[PDB]
Amino acid sequence: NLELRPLGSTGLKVSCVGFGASPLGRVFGPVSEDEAVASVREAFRLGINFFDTSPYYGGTLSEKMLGMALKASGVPRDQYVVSTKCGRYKEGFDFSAERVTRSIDESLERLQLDYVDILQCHDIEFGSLDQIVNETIPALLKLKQTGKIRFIGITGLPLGIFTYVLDRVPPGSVDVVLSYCHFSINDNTLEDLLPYLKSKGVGIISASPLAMGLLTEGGPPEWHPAPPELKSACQDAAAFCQKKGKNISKLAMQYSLTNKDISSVLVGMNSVKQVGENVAAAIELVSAGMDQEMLSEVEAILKPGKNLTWPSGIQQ
Ligand SMILES: NC(=O)c1ccc[n+]([C@@H]2O[C@H](COP(=O)([O-])OP(=O)(O)OC[C@H]3O[C@@H](n4cnc5c(N)ncnc54)[C@H](O)[C@@H]3O)[C@@H](O)[C@H]2O)c1
Repeated sequence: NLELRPLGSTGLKVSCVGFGASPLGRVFGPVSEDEAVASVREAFRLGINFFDTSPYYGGTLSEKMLGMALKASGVPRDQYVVSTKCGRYKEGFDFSAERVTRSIDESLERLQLDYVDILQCHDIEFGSLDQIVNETIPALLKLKQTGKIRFIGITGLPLGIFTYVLDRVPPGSVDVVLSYCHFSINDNTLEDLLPYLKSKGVGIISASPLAMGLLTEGGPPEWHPAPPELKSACQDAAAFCQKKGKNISKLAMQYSLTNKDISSVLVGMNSVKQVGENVAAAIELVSAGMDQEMLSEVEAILKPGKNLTWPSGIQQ
């Protein structure tokens, strides 16, 4: 019953909830292996057909667990969409043509796949954007000829990296854009970029619907780089939801799915419960709507931290 959305000009249809395999790359051994197979089986059972990973996640382990889980699924390969990344690894950054040419082979080995649907540059704000335009993207175009990848993407936090690159590449070079932390209750600045991206036929994928933990009752992690004004606004709104006996994670996830110009919202999932929670929240949004009274009250509490971002990347 999960809704599928068109992905730009790719001709692909992805589920509005995407499976982010970032948390699959933890620990090691039978435990995390049977949890990876279990969650992906649940994802397929509930209608999820979009899986995103990166060799950075788990130090290439998340790619391994995802590939084993997708292999154990028994689902035809052309009936789900796989996305992996390149350029960012546990040893650092390398967006060179040589690195990204070797990476797709290393990733496909770990994923046990013959191809990935999308290969995306991972956090280009840590590299020279001119290298991305003139070297990395022309390299991935050649990989697209080999059939090992079918669509090209770029990812990162600051929205400006999308306009900079897409202004300077030949039309059609980039097929997909992956942004994060910019379409949630506290930050919806990705809306400004949608008309720009649709004008070029680029698919739009959002991520971090909970602002990487800011919109959870447990709270943000200790390493979270949000300004203290945003973290205070988010924790007060989570307590407000807690006092009223509701879950701010559900409201934040439902909000991120209200704009169908975003083809899919990737959310990290490592448990069957997490998959069913987000899929049911998406289904509940379509069948029962959204709690407008709760959203209006949470949005007012988050006004002090509205659209507040943080520094990301290097300097150019
Ligand atoms: N964060 C980055 O640096 C980055 C950059 C580029 C791409 N991405 C892609 O985007 C995907 C999503 O990123 P995120 O995981 O950081 O999003 P997020 O932090 O907003 O929320 C998801 C996280 O909270 C927990 N959670 C999941 N479902 C929940 C529920 N129903 N109730 C309560 N808690 C729940 C999980 O630990 C998960 O990691 C990643 O998996 C990755 O594939 C991430």
